[PDB]
Amino acid sequence: MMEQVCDVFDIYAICACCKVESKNEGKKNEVFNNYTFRGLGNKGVLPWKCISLDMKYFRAVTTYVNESKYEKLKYKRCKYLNKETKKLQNVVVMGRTNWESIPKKFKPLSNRINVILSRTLKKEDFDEDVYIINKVEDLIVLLGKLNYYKCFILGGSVVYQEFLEKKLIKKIYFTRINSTYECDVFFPEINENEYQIISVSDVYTSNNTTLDFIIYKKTNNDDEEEDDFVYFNFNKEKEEKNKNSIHPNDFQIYNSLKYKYHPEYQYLNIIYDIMMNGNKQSDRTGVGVLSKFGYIMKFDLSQYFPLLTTKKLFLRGIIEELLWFIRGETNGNTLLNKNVRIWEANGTREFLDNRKLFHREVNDLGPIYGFQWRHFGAEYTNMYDNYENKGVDQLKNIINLIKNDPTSRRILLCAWNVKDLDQMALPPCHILCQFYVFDGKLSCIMYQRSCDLGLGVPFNIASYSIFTHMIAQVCNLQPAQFIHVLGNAHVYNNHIDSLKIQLNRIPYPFPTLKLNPDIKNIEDFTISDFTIQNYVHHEKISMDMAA
Amino acid sequence: MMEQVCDVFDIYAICACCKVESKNEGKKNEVFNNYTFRGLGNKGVLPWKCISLDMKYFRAVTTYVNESKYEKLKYKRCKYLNKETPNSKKLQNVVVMGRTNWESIPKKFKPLSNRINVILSRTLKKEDFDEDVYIINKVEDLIVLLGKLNYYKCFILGGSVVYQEFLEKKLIKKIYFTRINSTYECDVFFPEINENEYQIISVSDVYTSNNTTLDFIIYKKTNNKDDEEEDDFVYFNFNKEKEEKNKNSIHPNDFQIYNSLKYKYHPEYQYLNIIYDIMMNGNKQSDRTGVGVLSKFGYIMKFDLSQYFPLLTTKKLFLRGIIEELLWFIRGETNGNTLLNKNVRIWEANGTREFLDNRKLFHREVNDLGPIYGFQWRHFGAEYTNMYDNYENKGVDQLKNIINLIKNDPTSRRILLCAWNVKDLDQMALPPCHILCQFYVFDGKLSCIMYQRSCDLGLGVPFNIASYSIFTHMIAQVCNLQPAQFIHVLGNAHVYNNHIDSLKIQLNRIPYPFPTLKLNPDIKNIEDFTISDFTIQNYVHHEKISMDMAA
Ligand SMILES: NC(=O)c1ccc[n+]([C@@H]2O[C@H](COP(=O)([O-])OP(=O)(O)OC[C@H]3O[C@@H](n4cnc5c(N)ncnc54)[C@H](OP(=O)(O)O)[C@@H]3O)[C@@H](O)[C@H]2O)c1
Ligand SMILES: CCc1nc(N)nc(N)c1-c1ccc(OCCCOc2ccc(-c3c(N)nc(N)nc3CC)cc2)cc1
Ligand SMILES: CCc1nc(N)nc(N)c1-c1ccc(OCCCOc2ccc(-c3c(N)nc(N)nc3CC)cc2)cc1
Ligand SMILES: O=c1ccn([C@H]2C[C@H](O)[C@@H](COP(=O)(O)O)O2)c(=O)[nH]1
Ligand SMILES: O=c1ccn([C@H]2C[C@H](O)[C@@H](COP(=O)(O)O)O2)c(=O)[nH]1
Repeated sequence: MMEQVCDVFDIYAICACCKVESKNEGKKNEVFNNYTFRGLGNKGVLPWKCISLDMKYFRAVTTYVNESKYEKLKYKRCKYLNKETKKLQNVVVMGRTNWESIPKKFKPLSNRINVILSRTLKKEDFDEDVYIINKVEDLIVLLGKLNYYKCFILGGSVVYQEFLEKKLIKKIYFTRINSTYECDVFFPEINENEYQIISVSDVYTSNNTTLDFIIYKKTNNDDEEEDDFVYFNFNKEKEEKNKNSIHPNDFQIYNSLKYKYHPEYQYLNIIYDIMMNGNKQSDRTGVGVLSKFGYIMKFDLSQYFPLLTTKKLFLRGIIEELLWFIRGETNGNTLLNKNVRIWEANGTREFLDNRKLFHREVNDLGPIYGFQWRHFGAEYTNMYDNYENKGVDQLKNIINLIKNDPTSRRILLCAWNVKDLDQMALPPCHILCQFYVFDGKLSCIMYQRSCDLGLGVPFNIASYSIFTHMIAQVCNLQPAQFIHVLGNAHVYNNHIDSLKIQLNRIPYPFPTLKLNPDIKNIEDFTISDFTIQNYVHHEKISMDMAA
Repeated sequence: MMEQVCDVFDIYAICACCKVESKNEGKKNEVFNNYTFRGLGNKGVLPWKCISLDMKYFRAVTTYVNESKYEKLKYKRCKYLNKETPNSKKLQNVVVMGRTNWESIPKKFKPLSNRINVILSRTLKKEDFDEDVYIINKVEDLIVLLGKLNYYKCFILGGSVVYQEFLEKKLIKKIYFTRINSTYECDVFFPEINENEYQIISVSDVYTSNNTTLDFIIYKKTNNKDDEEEDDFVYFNFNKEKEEKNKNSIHPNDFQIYNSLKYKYHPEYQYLNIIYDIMMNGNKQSDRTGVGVLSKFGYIMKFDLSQYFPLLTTKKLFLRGIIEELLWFIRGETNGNTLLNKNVRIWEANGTREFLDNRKLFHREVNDLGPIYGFQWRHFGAEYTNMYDNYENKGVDQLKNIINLIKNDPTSRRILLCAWNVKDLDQMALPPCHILCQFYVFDGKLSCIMYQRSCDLGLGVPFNIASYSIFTHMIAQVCNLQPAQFIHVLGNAHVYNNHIDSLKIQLNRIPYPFPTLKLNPDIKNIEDFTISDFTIQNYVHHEKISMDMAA
């Protein structure tokens, strides 16, 4: 309860950490944690040539002040010391090595009170307007004397260490750089009982890496139109709905976070919203769900590939599926021969016979995505027929309107062929997608009529994200937004335990997708023209706990 | 005058006002304004038996206190008067109501629980009463009782007269004004509010209570004469544009009444804010028609049909054409003349020789619109020939199928009605904008999503909202369910360059509470509806706007 230094004098640490080159630590079964991000420097410079968005973030935090909050901080600080009574600046503190690695033309740091820690070096040795100190104790005395907003520790491996050892840091402002480099200095392992994440930013691309910004907080061990809001909330109900079956104690960490801006939260929050406010319902499968109806998610494919990080996911299978679609295939055996089993259960003798498809060969799935994308309208015979120049080739159509009529509002691909639903092994979930083109950029809306949140939505996001990059590249456009519209959104009763676990995981920065740039026609991609870079993830989860 | 009277003592009016029956006019050609809502009382009661949500609200606005904001208010109060006024353990609000008003309440609920009650009169005095209650005699005598009392905020309940005067004399800071959207006979009316003194700053959601709609609004007195994580917020915003892009074509000063309002909770703002987003941040693009648009991609609107019918009130819309279009669609029709011989011109331009010829449909008769929505709803996949052919029992009767699925398998996720038939697209006059709707059922209630590939926000979307909101009602009734939500998903969402000026006007108007839709309850099959089975009640609206202001 009694006041600790770091509160009084508002001491904070700010770092940028990349991932560190290790050989023989097989990228095949790499385990990932908070400590994955820990690279501060190499040979006395930064690990990376120039990540300009961290530079800009860094200057923004370390130079920002609120004059109208200064009086409060002064009272709070004078009242601590049994005392009383140009522009306000922040103080910044750094070690000697750090300072010696910054070029003359940038020191002393503009618009900030610079302070060096150093046993050896001394003040007669500096031309510059800078404070020298030789014990952390001396910084306290100094902050006592100066007029300043906030104090920031800009590091040094060693400086971070001891300010963290002595609990002097009230918050860490940590940039996770999602890229690997050669490093010789490292950020201390953070004690998860002393510091815990309270905030996560949006994910960005700068200079060919993704990255985000998190905040650790130290763990405890007119003002009038505010009544007008209360008045409007007068119809604030009894309590919640699933406050009986689902406990908000089950999401301790999910809820501990103040700012949850990482876009993986457009998925996670929908999950939480169905758990807390789902409608309880039977379904075709019998298993049962909580459902709601009608959501939209948006992913900026210019900044990142939205491969969920709160559990593991592999893409081989869904790319093959995507290429099978494009090829116009309806033969289930093609996929089983590549050890992809996404459609295995929909093409068994027993399954087909439940659909009343008695005269259908095993693994002949009928007029499904592939067939509708390349031959909408044609009469389906069997999966081995030659269907060339039969039906409407929707796919070639929309590649031509994107290239030649980009302002068209009719660039749609539709799998929901009312006349063939009954002949499909089963009716398509991804009803359709619509394209939009502006300024050499392609965005894509995909409407999903039925959305298994636990297990299928994650893959589906990835699936139509990749498909958007493919279309954009064969049309000489850049991808912009994949937009995911969800109709019947539901969580299956057997996913609830895995999903309670998943929503208490904190996201990592997303990876990026690279396609072989040489592929100029939608029909010419192969599995090897696709690479996933910098996929950092939590543990695989078994969405169902029986198997 | 160094701090204002009403400011210091926190004087607030709270009222509820219904509409009033004029005698012999014509109600589908009447003008509306803020004044449309005046009716206070009749024969010394409420004009309405009981409106329960306005009671809940009225008590919570008068009973609600915040102990911890009091210091700042006590401080600035005693400071004004030049004095220093421990008491009733819980702090309480003053309520200030004239005799007529006091005398027309029942004494079972008197005085008003958890409120310092006051009264005005010259017929009564302290002695023939409780010590609890107070009474004054003039206006200026009130200010006096307040400063010599512990109270949070003071609320004029008044009466015609009490409101009438307090408001002459500039002693009201804010009016909490429930607009009750029905009509009743009234003797006693709330006064015309001067606009140069008071302006609306906040408008609530729209609700249904005891078979009427209503919203709560707030007028404000116009000027005449852990902050830990507030920074954390500022640091998360480090990468923002210092500029709106279409601020060179479309200026925020062109939106002064839209941006004035603090809380804009009325459901119509879901449409108006989309328009705003487009005008400020949209993308300059050309299109097929050659007018050019500002466009964006992907939005959701949601409308609670259980609480209101969402017919836009910031401009005038009519519904006969779009209902006859709905009925034409349900019947399977593709003949354009059926609508022209009822003077519905919705599909006229698309059935011209000229237009059909431009679609390369040279062997199609005028007004044969091809295999459009109707045909696909009732005969999806059949061979189209001409608008007079007989299609009984050909194609898939999607409309029939979804009705059976809602009734007999309501938890299906395959209840969809699709009009985008890839095989027939080029045979259609034009391809459908309303790609599909999907249906969802829970606890005896039906909701509908509709996906729209192309959305003309200025002219089309308003009719589209209403059109599928009716349809959702129609399907719900013939499957013995209650409408819940209509959800409208927009794809290519565009504002036509010629509509910019008109929308600027429109976005600067303040919604009225929404009307309601009534269907004849005998109708139990989707084929049996006729025009006469649909009644719009209590449509209050601004004046018509020609969106094209060329003619
Ligand atoms: N990416 C990032 O956010 C980030 C942040 C910081 C640093 N870095 C990198 O890491 C490198 C330096 O790492 P480092 O930890 O070896 O250098 P450092 O911690 O910046 O500075 C070490 C020096 O500061 C002094 N010092 C530390 N604690 C002290 C105390 N209690 N009293 C007096 N003096 C004290 C000592 O000065 P004497 O030598 O004079 O005793 C010591 O040599 C840099 O060149 C840079 O590339 C990166
Ligand atoms: C921007 C790097 C960074 N990001 C974050 N988030 N936290 C930090 N503590 C740091 C950090 C700050 C200083 C530091 O000193 C080691 C020296 C190598 O780092 C440099 C050197 C020069 C510059 C530089 C530059 N390249 N260009 C300009 N204009 N100004 C500056 C100085 C602010 C930036 C960092 C190391 C890390
Ligand atoms: C609650 C109605 C209302 N709403 C709003 N928004 N503003 C107002 N000024 C008023 C209001 C207007 C005039 C008025 O004057 C007397 C005529 C009202 O007659 C009443 C009022 C309340 C009740 C009543 C009731 N029926 N039930 C309870 N529990 N408590 C009460 C006392 C408020 C019965 C009759 C009282 C309140
Ligand atoms: O890519 C897919 C494919 C299938 N499903 C799910 C949704 C439903 O749980 C089930 C299909 O159920 P029906 O909607 O066909 O009833 O499969 C997905 O979520 N994503
Ligand atoms: O019910 C309708 C019908 C049409 N449109 C508009 C959208 C476009 O402005 C135009 C159709 O143009 P294309 O998108 O087909 O080019 O009509 C609507 O908004 N609602």
